[PDB]
Amino acid sequence: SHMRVLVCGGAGYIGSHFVRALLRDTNHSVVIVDSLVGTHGKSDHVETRENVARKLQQSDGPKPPWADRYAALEVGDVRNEDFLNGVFTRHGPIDAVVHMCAFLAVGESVRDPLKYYDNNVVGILRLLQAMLLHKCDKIIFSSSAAIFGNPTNAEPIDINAKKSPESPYGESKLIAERMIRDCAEAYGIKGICLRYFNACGAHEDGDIGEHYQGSTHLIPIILGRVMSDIAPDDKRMPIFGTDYPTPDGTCVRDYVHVCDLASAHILALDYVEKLGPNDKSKYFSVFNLGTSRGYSVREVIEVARKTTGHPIPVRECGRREGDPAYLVAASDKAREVLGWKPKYDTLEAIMETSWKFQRTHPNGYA
Amino acid sequence: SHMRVLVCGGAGYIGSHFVRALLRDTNHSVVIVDSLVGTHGKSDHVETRENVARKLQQSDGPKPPWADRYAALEVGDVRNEDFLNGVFTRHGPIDAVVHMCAFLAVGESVRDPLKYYDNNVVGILRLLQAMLLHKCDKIIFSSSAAIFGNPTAEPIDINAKKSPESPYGESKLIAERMIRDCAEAYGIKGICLRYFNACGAHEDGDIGEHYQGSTHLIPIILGRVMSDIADKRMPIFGTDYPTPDGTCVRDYVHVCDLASAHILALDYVEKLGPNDKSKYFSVFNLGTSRGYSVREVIEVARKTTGHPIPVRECGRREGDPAYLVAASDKAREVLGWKPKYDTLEAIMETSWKFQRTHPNGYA
Ligand SMILES: NC(=O)c1ccc[n+]([C@@H]2O[C@H](COP(=O)([O-])OP(=O)(O)OC[C@H]3O[C@@H](n4cnc5c(N)ncnc54)[C@H](O)[C@@H]3O)[C@@H](O)[C@H]2O)c1
Ligand SMILES: NC(=O)c1ccc[n+]([C@@H]2O[C@H](COP(=O)([O-])OP(=O)(O)OC[C@H]3O[C@@H](n4cnc5c(N)ncnc54)[C@H](O)[C@@H]3O)[C@@H](O)[C@H]2O)c1
Ligand SMILES: O=c1ccn([C@@H]2O[C@H](COP(=O)(O)OP(=O)(O)O[C@H]3O[C@H](CO)[C@H](F)[C@H](O)[C@H]3O)[C@@H](O)[C@H]2O)c(=O)[nH]1
Ligand SMILES: O=c1ccn([C@@H]2O[C@H](COP(=O)(O)OP(=O)(O)O[C@H]3O[C@H](CO)[C@H](F)[C@H](O)[C@H]3O)[C@@H](O)[C@H]2O)c(=O)[nH]1
Repeated sequence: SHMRVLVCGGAGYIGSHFVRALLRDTNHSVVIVDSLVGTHGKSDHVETRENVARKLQQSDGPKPPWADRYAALEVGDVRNEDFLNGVFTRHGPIDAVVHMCAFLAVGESVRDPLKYYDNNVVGILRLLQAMLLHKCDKIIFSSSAAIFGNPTNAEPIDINAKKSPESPYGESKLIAERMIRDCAEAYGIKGICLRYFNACGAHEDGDIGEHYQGSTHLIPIILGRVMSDIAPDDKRMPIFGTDYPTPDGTCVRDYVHVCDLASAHILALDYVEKLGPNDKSKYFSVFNLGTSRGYSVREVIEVARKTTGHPIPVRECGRREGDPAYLVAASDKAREVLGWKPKYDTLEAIMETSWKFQRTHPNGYA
Repeated sequence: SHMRVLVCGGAGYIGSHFVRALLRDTNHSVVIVDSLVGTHGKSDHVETRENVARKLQQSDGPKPPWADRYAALEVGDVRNEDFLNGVFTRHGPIDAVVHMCAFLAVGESVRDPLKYYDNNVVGILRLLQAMLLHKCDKIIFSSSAAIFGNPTAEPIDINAKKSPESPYGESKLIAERMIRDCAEAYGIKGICLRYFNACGAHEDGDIGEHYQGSTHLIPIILGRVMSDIADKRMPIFGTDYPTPDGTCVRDYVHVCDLASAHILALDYVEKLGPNDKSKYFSVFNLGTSRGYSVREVIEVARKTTGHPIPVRECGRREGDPAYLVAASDKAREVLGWKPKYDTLEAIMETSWKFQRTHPNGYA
């Protein structure tokens, strides 16, 4: 069932995986608006025409069904109203927006909040304005468990739990959920906010993922440590905080796989597509995306150890500014309403796909 | 005590009152940035160098100790990067920013949020960014009782749980987190002033909110009297709220009492420096602590005018919480705030005095 989807931030880690899924498992037409700021200014991994042609070229087994499926690449910043309006016009009419652009370094957001309030909030505000201008009524926004922060009993957080963000990154997601929500009653915009918890894993083909260099996330940062235990003879793995209210001092988290997250967006796209003016108390919804099983920083590292076969010595430090103690998803609503079935349940299987990618990319897409 | 103040939205209703107060009760220098988007694009009423000399000229009798004082006026949007930097360059260094500019129709905000999100939120961000670039480190922000929304009875505490009933309430709220965050990150000192329902005119009767195109009760009410002298029926929005009389209860605070709270807030931020901490971000609720329903206001209007103010009852205006009255202990105990006005009757008198002698606003 055809739609023309514009994907902001579509050249990033999570973005690349969603795009892949669109190309492979939908008949949807894809436009990526990305600025490349989160991709060191490069677009080699992006499945453009044009790039997919150069992949079908060098090498061949049996030509797969998805082979001619490619995305357009508009490069520039969504905060640029002039450029963005051009994108909607040239590639329209756009049916739905999947909004995945942001800055996402929780630690950085505390030290430089203006940088986060600007990009994250102003970005979304421009999207909604463009949508309005171009008669576009559907949006999937990449939200985050960072909206919940700490309780005022640590167990799976449902869609409606209290929102006390502990970081300006969390704030900026919540602000955007509010703007989107408010556009529902006012303009009939149909929005689904998806609260990913901790994005992890990589595509089974092992060719796109989150390289450890410049990364701020746990699993990339471990594997990165493993990549230098390997390289020709301080080294150890930093733990941020061991004095949290958890069964082992380490922050606990819910590690969901980028492909399961990808499939949630397709269900979400499908669910907003079938909404009628009849409803319309369903025009805005939210969903928490996670496995529901939690792991602590210490537990994570252990799984890396068994997955890579490497020593990985640790090294404890002080807490990072803006980290809750616990963030584990209750995903009932996603499973009921969207019929979301996450294929990856254990971290071991996810860890496998993250390793497979990293271990084959010593220098990244470079 | 000589400090240089940028007042954004200073050409407005509350701005003009705060500025006069700055000019007459302090030695602060004064610069006004305002796009004139709320003053119908004119500045005749602004106390610039030209205009303060004309008051002097038409005036008879001995000059007051403030007859020469005046503010600089800069015309443009705070959202325009170039223009703002221009203003900070020329008039710099700026010691404090007073941020009073916004869109403010609670009703319109529900119907058209992005208009409010753009202006209210993008506005405060630009300022915060421009404050950062030009090394200004003190801000006084115009907040609102609209951040509280309905409870989950009693005058409202600064730390009462905030659940906004409207996009306008939301935008004031998010600016407060933005400003709080900025204290921690960059050591900006910020005071958030939650005004309640702003009311009254100044005692001289030359300035205040004209009724034509106003979205506010008291101006709309006195509007009806003017319409009749100078349905015509005065509409009541909702009669089914859970309040004693069925109509919304609000807390009407005199613009001059609001003004003097700012001057108190300026003394409070300047009296901080390196050698401090957690006094860097603070919030104050500003009201009289007396609640008046819509019906009661109309009664006070009815008494002040001699006019019958014939009425008709409609449904709710969306985004209106039932009850919004201030608890102002903290504002008194920490700034030393003493609102000179208390009952709505005396406040209503200043309102009407202005309004009855201004058949066509400023034109
Ligand atoms: N990574 C996670 O664990 C995770 C979890 C929850 C939420 N999220 C959210 O999901 C989204 C994407 O996550 P990611 O991990 O892929 O990060 P990412 O940096 O890999 O991808 C985001 C993309 O957005 C782009 N971008 C940033 N600002 C832009 C701008 N203003 N205009 C155009 N493009 C811009 C970047 O270039 C990047 O390609 C973000 O919105 C993030 O907040 C991520
Ligand atoms: N009026 C009230 O009942 C009251 C109560 C609570 C809070 N507030 C807040 O206090 C402030 C004062 O409101 P007011 O009653 O004087 O209304 P007002 O419209 O008269 O004042 C706002 C002024 O700012 C200007 N302005 C708006 N956007 C601007 C922009 N982006 N750039 C430059 N100038 C801009 C307008 O031209 C206007 O002069 C507002 O921030 C309002 O939200 C007012
Ligand atoms: O060297 C390191 C690096 C990280 N950590 C810790 O590993 C855990 C996970 O950290 P990440 O940065 O990978 O992810 P977060 O838990 O900070 O994730 C938050 O940021 C993400 C976006 O970047 C998502 F939004 C997510 O929903 C939100 O919870 C935390 O204890 C963090 O402090 C360490 O102990 N040592
Ligand atoms: O024609 C009217 C106009 C107003 N009202 C009622 O009068 C009360 C006050 O209305 P206003 O819009 O004049 O004032 P608000 O209470 O909506 O003020 C709100 O918005 C103000 C700024 O516009 C301030 F921010 C204030 O903090 C916040 O309570 C509300 O119940 C409103 O529904 C009527 O019945 N008929």
